[PDB]
Formats: sequence, structure tokens, C-alpha cells
Amino acid sequence: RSYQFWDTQPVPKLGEVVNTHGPVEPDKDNIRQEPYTLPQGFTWDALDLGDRGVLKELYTLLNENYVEDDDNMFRFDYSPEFLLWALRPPGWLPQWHCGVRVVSSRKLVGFISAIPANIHIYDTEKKMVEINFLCVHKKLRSKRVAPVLIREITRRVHLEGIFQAVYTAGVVLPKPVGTCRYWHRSLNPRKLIEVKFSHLSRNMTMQRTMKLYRLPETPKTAGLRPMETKDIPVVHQLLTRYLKQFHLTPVMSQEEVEHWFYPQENIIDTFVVENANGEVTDFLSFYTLPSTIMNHPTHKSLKAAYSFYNVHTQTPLLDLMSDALVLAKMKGFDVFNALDLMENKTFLEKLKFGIGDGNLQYYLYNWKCPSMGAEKVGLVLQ
Ligand SMILES: CCCCCCCCCCCCCC(=O)SCCNC(=O)CCNC(=O)[C@H](O)C(C)(C)COP(=O)(O)OP(=O)(O)OC[C@H]1O[C@@H](n2cnc3c(N)ncnc32)[C@H](O)[C@@H]1OP(=O)(O)O
Ligand SMILES: [Mg+2]
Repeated sequence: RSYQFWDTQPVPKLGEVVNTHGPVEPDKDNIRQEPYTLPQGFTWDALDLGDRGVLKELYTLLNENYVEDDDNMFRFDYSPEFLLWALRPPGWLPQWHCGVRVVSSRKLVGFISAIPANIHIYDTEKKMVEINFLCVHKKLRSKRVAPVLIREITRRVHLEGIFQAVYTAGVVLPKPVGTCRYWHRSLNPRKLIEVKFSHLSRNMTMQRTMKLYRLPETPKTAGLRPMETKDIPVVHQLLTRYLKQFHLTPVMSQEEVEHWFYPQENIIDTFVVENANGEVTDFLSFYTLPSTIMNHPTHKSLKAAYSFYNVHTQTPLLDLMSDALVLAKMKGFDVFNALDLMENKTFLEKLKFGIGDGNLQYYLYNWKCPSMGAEKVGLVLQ
């Protein structure tokens, strides 16, 4: 393989073994003032997501043109309110919600975003951005619009004095810092089989399968309740302490922990364990991201929960994650998804998750370091 675009970028080569830790190139001290040129007939437009019409145009571009599974059966369906949670966290900047429109019709056909984040990578903490929501309309694919969108958001980030970034993708590019796998835990196996997310497995009847996946109707952990405003400080303390053990993690302020964890229905759920002394000792969290089931006459949507950050100090993680399943089931989810990062491999098989297809690769831009095992990746992105 060569990479016509990625070979020009300050990332390590696929196959180069990395022993050192540091930037790939030194920081730029004069940056290009003009936007990169789009192909004829298309124009940049910075999207004001606080305008409901504009946010709905972004909802529509992503609903019709964003990530599908490996078999072209399911497409993410991020909701407008979820996209406001994902894209306006503390420190968001309007120039970093970077849209491409057709000049004549004004139709939105491309987007890429950055949001700021402090990242801990081995022994270094650096201010970075997280790049997400790169999308080109299906009618514009394979025309090298993606390199323009990546160079343009690179420029706009460099203008604000930031020279590293973190991102994930399901394709292999120069050069993954860590390689993760999604696993899936059936909550509504009948629907999952029916829409062919799942198959009737290996000598089990549907009757047996529904039994195999049946869960308790209420969680078992004493003192589990939703996170409230008074818990913001201790959730922040728990998380900060917990993440020290991994090699790629976010460093969140208390304002960022309020944004990422405070519960918002149909977006983000966080439950804390408040013990018999009134102290919060653990928490679990998961976010809501349904998928469209394409071209299907009856079932139009699959409701999935995604494991976010789960912190245990007194409750065994196995038991916390069992309660997350019970909770997602009560909340009407069809499937609970989790990656094999952090300590998750200690529960995935025990709790009857099955491995999925594909991988999720993590990447750093303009930062060279040794790659790490999934168990040392402690960052989860939307
Ligand atoms: C300091 C600040 C730095 C900030 C920037 C940091 C870097 C951020 C990097 C981006 C992080 C994004 C994180 C997420 O959002 S990952 C989610 C990505 N989105 C989707 O999968 C949605 C559905 N697919 C699409 O919309 C398009 O197929 C996309 C837009 C993905 C590519 O459009 P198209 O298919 O029409 O292709 P092209 O002809 O224009 O371009 C072909 C070039 O693009 C390279 N390519 C393909 N897929 C990806 C990918 N996911 N990341 C990076 N590069 C990608 C490909 O290898 C080739 O380069 P090279 O092989 O020739 O070298
Ligand atoms: Mg293209």
C-alpha cells in the first residue's frame, strides 16, 4: 500500500516501529490564512448548530450519508440533540463545525468537526482536538473531497495554536496507536435476528436464545441511582483517579465531566453507586445512538446503547456492567455495545457479549509513540 494523502501527513509510516515519544514535525509558526480550494461549484460554510434549521441539515446529511456497517445494512442515526451534546462541549469553536455546500442549491454535502480536548498519552499531557463526523455525500464519493476537509480543519486548528489531534476510524491508515474491537450484547434478540443484525446461532432455538439473553428486571447493586448535580465533583474525582492506569486517556475538567456525564434523556445516562454511608464509590455510563435499518419494510430503527466510561472502586466491574445491561433493557434498547478497551475484556465474554465484525483503530496526528494494547486505551469518542 501507498497512501496518496496520508503519506504527505505528519504521521508515522505503517510498518515503522516507533521507540520514541514526541511530535512528528515541529510546530508551525506562520499558518496559511486562506481556506483550501474546493472543487468547482462547492463552498465552505461554518455551520451554526444553534440554528435549528442548520442543525437539521447536518442531522439529514449524517442520517443519509454517515457510517454504515461492513454489509451496508445499518447506518448511524445521530439525533439533532445528540449532535449538540457531541459538538458543543466546553471550548467548542464555530469555525470548527466545518460544512461544505453546493453553491447553487446550498445543499449540505460535506462536514468535518473538531472539539478541543486535553489528552494524556503515556507520560505527556497535551492540548489536542478530537476530529469526528467527517462525512462526504454518497454522490460526491471518491473525488478526493476528504483530503480537502482534513487539510482545512488542520489549518483552522493550527490557527488556534493546537498541533496534535486524536481520532478513530474503522479503516487502517498510517498508523494506529491502538486497535480495538466492538462487541455486542443482545437485549432484544428476536428483533436483532429479524432485522439480521444477529443470526439464530449454532444449534439454539429462538426460545433458547431469548432465555439465554433474558435479564433481571431491576439492577442488583445496592444504592445505584441516576447521577445528579451534587455528584459532579466526586464523578470527576473517581474518573480522574481511575484513568491513570491507562496510556491514552482524556483529562477532563469538572466542567467537562458535567457536560459529558450529567444525564440527558435519549443522549447520555450515568448512574452512580451511593453506599450506606452516603458516599459515591462507582459509576456506569452509556450513550444512546440508534441506527437506521436500510430498505426495511417494517423495522426502521435499531436502538443501541454504547458503553462510555465505567469506574469501579467498591462494586465489582462485572456487577456494574450487569446493571448497565439491565438498565439499557429497561430503557427499551435492542443491543448494548462495548469496545474491548480499558478493563472491558474482563467482562465481555462473562456477560454474553459476542464479538463484532471490523475493528476500530485509534490514531494520533503529529505524535509519535509506541502503539498499545486495547487494554491500555482509555478514551471513548462519540
Ligand atoms: C492538529 C490538527 C489535525 C486535525 C486533523 C487530524 C486528521 C483527522 C483525519 C480524519 C478523522 C476522521 C474521523 C472520523 O470521522 S471517522 C468517520 C468517517 N466517516 C465515514 O465513514 C462516513 C461515510 N463515509 C464517508 O463519508 C466518506 O467515505 C469519507 C468522508 C470517510 C471519505 O471520503 P471518500 O470515500 O469520498 O474519499 P476521498 O476520495 O474524498 O478521499 C480518499 C482519502 O481519504 C482517506 N480516508 C478515507 N476514510 C478516512 C477516514 N475515516 N479518515 C481519514 N482518512 C480517510 C483515504 O484513505 C484516502 O487517502 P489516501 O489513502 O489516498 O491517503
Ligand atoms: Mg470525495
